[PDB]
Amino acid sequence: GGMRLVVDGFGKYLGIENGLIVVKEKGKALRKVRPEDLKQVLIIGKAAISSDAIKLLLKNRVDVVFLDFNGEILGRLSHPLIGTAKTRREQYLAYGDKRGVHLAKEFIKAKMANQMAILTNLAKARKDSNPEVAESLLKAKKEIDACLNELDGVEAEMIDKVRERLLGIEGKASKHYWDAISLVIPEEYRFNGRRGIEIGSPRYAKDIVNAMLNYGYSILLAECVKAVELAGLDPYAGFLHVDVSGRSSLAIDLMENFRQQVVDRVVLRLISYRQIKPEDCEKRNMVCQLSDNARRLLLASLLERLDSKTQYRGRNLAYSSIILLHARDVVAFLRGERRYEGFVQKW
Amino acid sequence: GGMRLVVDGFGKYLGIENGLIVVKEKGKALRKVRPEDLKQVLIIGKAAISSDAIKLLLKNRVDVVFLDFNGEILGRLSHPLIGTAKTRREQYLAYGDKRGVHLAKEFIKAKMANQMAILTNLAKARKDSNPEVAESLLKAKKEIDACLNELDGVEAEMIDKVRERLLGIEGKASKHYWDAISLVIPEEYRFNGRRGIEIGSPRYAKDIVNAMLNYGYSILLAECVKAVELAGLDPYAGFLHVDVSGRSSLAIDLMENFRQQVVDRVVLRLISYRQIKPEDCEKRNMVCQLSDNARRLLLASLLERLDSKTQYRGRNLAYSSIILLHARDVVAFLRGERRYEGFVQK
Repeated sequence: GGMRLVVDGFGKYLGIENGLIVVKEKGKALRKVRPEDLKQVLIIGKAAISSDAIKLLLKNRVDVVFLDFNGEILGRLSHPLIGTAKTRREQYLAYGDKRGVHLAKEFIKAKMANQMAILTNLAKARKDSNPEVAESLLKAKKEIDACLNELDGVEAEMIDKVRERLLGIEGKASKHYWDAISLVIPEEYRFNGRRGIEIGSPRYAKDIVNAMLNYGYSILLAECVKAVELAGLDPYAGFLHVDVSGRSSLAIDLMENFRQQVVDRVVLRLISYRQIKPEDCEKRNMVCQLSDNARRLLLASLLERLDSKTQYRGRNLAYSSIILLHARDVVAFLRGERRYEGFVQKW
Repeated sequence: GGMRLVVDGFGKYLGIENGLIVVKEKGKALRKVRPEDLKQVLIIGKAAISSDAIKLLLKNRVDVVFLDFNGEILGRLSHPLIGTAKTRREQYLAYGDKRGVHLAKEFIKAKMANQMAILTNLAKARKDSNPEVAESLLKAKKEIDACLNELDGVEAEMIDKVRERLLGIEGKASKHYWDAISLVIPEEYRFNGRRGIEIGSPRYAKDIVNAMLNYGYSILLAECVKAVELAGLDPYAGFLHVDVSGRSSLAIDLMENFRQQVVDRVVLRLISYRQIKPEDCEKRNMVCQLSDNARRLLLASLLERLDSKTQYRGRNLAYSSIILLHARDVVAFLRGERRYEGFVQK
C-alpha cells in the first residue's frame, strides 16, 4: 500500500462507481479513490459498506476492517492466503521445542528494550529542567534492565513450563515502566497506572490515558494480525500470551515488539501538547470513552505513525513494513533459516 | 434454528434501532427483526451494512455473510472460536498420511451414491410415462455404480500419490450422471452437459441450467465454508480438490457430500414446473445470467431446502445441520475419535 481510507459518522456509506471506491452521503459523492491506491478501509460506527465495495476491495487485496468507537475489531475481510501449511507445521511443532521459548523470550526482551528506550529519551528531555523525574526514570530503566538480565537466564525445553515465570518477569518490568511513566503524566490526567491491561482481566479504563492506550493497542493489534497472516503464520497458535479469550495469541506475541514505539510514543506526544485533554472523556457506565474529536485525532495520529518512516537494518521504511518484516522473520526462524531477534530502536 | 435475513438491491441498508436489526431504504424502515431470532444475515450486491449492525449481530452470535449477485462468497463474520490449533495441526498432518485418502474416497463415494439416488428417483417417476428415458437413467446409474466399485479398490499411503486416479474415476461417473440428467431436461433449456464448476478453471454459463447450477453450487459452497470454519478446520487446506486458484479446497471437498441433494434436486424441481425458463436468461457480459426474479426464486428455494428437515442417523435434521455435523465428523476423524463416512441417506 497504499492509502488507508477511513469512513466514520452517520449517513456515510462506501460504494463503487465507475471502477472507483467512493464515499457517499445523501446520494452525493464525498470522496473517490482508485482501489489500487488503497491499502485498507475502516468502516467505523454508524458508517456502512456495500457488498460490491467489498468485492472491488478484495479483488485489489485491500484489507477491510470494521470498528466501533472503542477501536474494537468487529471483524476483517481479506483475500485468502494459501500454501501456509508448511510454515504452520513448523509453527505447531515449535510449540513443543526450544524455538517457541526463544520466540517468547525475544518478544518480552523486545518490549523491555523499547520501554527502556522511551524511559531513556524521557529522562534525556528532563536532564536539566526536571532532574528529579529524570533520576526516577533512569532508575526505573535500571530495574527494567535487571529484569532483562534475569530474563536472559531463563531456559526450558518447552514454553509451557516457563510461561508463568516469563510473564511474571514481564509483569515486574512493565510495572516499573508504568510507574516511571506516571511521573511524566500531568496531575490533571489522573493516571494511576495501567488498569486497561488484558494480562489479568479486561478491566476498562476510568482515565483518559488508559483509554487512549487501549484504543491504540487495539489498532496496532489489527495491524499485527494482518502481518501475521500475510506471512502464512497461524494467528491463533501463539506461544506466550495464550488464553480462552479467543484473541489471536501470535499477533499479541508479535505486538510486544511494537507497543512502545507505535502506541506509547503517540500517546505521550498528544498528552505532552495537551491535544487530548482529560475533559475529552465521555462517561459510559463508569468507563471513559474517547470523544469523537479525540478519537479522530488519536486514530489519525496512530495511522500516520504506522506509515512513518524510520531507519532499521540500514533501510528507511514504515513501521508497518517493519511489522510485516518481523512476521516474515518469525517464519524464517520456524524454518530454521535464520535466528529470530526482537525489534529494537532508540530515538 | 433462527431466521436467515436476506438484504439485496440498490438503496437497501442494514442498521439498528432500539436493539433491533432494521432493513432501511432512503431513511425509512422497511423491516425490523430482533437479533435473537436471526441466525444469519445475507448482504448481497448493492446492499450495505453498518458496523454497528455488525456489532449487534456478532453480539447475538448471528453469522453475517457477504455475497455478490452471482452468489460467490466474499467474506464471513462470526463470533471468535477457540481453540482450533490442534484440529488444524491434525488437518495438515492428515495430508501426509492415509487419513486424507480416506477422506477423499469418502467424499467421492458420497457424491456418486447421491447421483445414483437422484437417478433412481428420476427413473421411478418415469417408469410408466416414459419407459425409455427410465431405462437410460437406470443404465447410467449402473455405470456410475461400476465407477464406485472401481473406486473402492483404490489404495494409497497419501492423497498426492492417487489424486489423479480418483479425479479420473469421479469425472467418468459425473459424465454419465450429467448425460442422464440431460435426458430429463426439456429441449428448450439447451442443457447438453455440465460446465463451469469450481473443480477447474471456470467455464461460464451459456444456458440457464448451468447458470442455476453455478449459482446454487456457490450458495452451497458458502454454507460449507461456514461449516468448515465452525468446526475449527482451515477451509483452504483441502485434500481432494487442490487448486492453483486459491479456492477453499476443504469446503469444496465437503461439498461433494451435498451438491446433488441440496442443489440438484432443487434445480430439477424448478425445471419440472417450468418455474425457471430459458427466457429467464439475461445476457450480461458474454454469459447467461439469471434474471433478478429467477435469482431470488432460486436463492429462496436453496435456503428453504437447506433448512428443510430429513431423516439421518436415527434423527430428524435440517440439511444445514447435517453439513455442520459432517464438518464436526471430519474433525472427529482427524482426532481418531470416529472413522469418517460420506453423507448418504438414500
